[PDB]
Amino acid sequence: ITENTSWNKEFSAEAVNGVFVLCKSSSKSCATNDLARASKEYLPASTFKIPNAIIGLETGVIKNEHQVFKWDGKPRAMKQWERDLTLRGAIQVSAVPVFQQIAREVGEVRMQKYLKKFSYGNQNISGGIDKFWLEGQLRISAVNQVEFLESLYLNKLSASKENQLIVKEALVTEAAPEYLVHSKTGFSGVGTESNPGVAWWVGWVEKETEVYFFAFNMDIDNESKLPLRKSIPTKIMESEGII
Amino acid sequence: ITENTSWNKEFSAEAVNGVFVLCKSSSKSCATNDLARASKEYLPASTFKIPNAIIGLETGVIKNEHQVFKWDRAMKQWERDLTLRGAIQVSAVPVFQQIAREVGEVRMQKYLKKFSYGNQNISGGIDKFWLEGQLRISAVNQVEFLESLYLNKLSASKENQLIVKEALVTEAAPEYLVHSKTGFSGVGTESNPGVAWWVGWVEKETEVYFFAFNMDIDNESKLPLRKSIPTKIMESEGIIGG
Ligand code: AUC
Ligand code: AUC
Ligand code: AUC
Ligand code: AUC
Repeated sequence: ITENTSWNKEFSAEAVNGVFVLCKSSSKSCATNDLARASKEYLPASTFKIPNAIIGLETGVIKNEHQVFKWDGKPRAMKQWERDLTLRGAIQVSAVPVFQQIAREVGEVRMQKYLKKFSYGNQNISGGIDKFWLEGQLRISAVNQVEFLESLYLNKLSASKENQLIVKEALVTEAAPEYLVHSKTGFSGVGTESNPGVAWWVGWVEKETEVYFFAFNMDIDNESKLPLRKSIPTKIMESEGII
Repeated sequence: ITENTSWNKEFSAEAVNGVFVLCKSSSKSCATNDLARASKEYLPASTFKIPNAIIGLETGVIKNEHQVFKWDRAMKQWERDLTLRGAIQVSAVPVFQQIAREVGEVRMQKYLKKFSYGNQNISGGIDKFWLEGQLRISAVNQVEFLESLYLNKLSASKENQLIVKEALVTEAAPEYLVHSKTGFSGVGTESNPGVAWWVGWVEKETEVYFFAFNMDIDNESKLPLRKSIPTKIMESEGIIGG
């Protein structure tokens, strides 16, 4: 891992405390704006839908790629979650309640087992089975997100290749003939000024025959600043020629 | 399958002869502008990249999803390195000719039988039967084949069906996902037109729509109608837009 000092230009303008980790081809060739923060561990928030989806499929909690998660007609925290959702839909709109129920059906024992298998952060799922990723003790770093996503990319997670392929298609966010982005956002809340929340954007880009793995997180105490989780990384990647 | 003749104005407006088949949920609920043309069989041309890629993977000719097809051509297109997805989505004639040759006639025939793929006639040369040979497939049959692929019901590993499906993703939004494939045999004349295709499926919210379009093409300028006619019909049906 190398430090790229020029990438802090993007951070300084908004007064953002954050890290971007960008790896070309594999996780052996990574660069970052902040070496210290690259392996600092933060709540995963909705980025945990990735492992959770794979585990749901692996355990049979989620039947297959075409399972519909039906809305019961009761109030949800976001209006965009108040509807029937596919697995991809639930991931893409970050429908928390769908994955809370998946996590419950998975259960603590199976959840612990798979996070050990995936080497997923501090592997600490205390804080409640339906909230450990958002309010609990689970922490993961940008470096670890890249390692995990690389494994997913190569189908090297301890899960079926079928199930890894399913979750991979659910993560597509940008598609062109020779350009494909898989990605996922995360946002833990605004916390306080003294103890800010965290915002994430993680994933990988396939450009022509090259692949780039990325993970961004930042402290956030103001919800207005949220779009910087995609705009900072995008600006960095565009400056490096990643279309 | 029901006929919806009100769609014909989208074809006549551009002075083209063609067919659109659109199915909500499954191939038991289809509609088309022209029942006769919906079951007529045409050269698959570049829509054959779907079955050819699946068969390539099934036989081991294509190693996996991360295989790179390296260039060792009168198209700039065919002098680039391509992923499997890249090769499916761009012009890559040498790649697919070579895949077909390595598969060979016996295995190719067997898989097209298993897939119920058109007239199943692979005469005309092992590396050209889908483009200038005897192979023909209807718009209805394309929808049935694509529905099978969607459901992982083709006679092929689920893994390989999933690989080829992600390579066909062409549009992505949180609750809108399009898997699609163009086809084109070349510009013909009025008497002897080429064929152009657009086939695939749209996932909108928790619904899926299977579609297949073809048209006779006798003018290079009319090629983009392969997407715009289907798009206009899907707009009118409420699939495109809210
Ligand atoms: N899985 C899951 Au989550 C959030 N926030
Ligand atoms: N495979 C395949 Au083709 C064209 N045109
Ligand atoms: N791409 C592609 Au072909 C042929 N024949
Ligand atoms: N089997 C088989 Au045959 C051809 N051509």
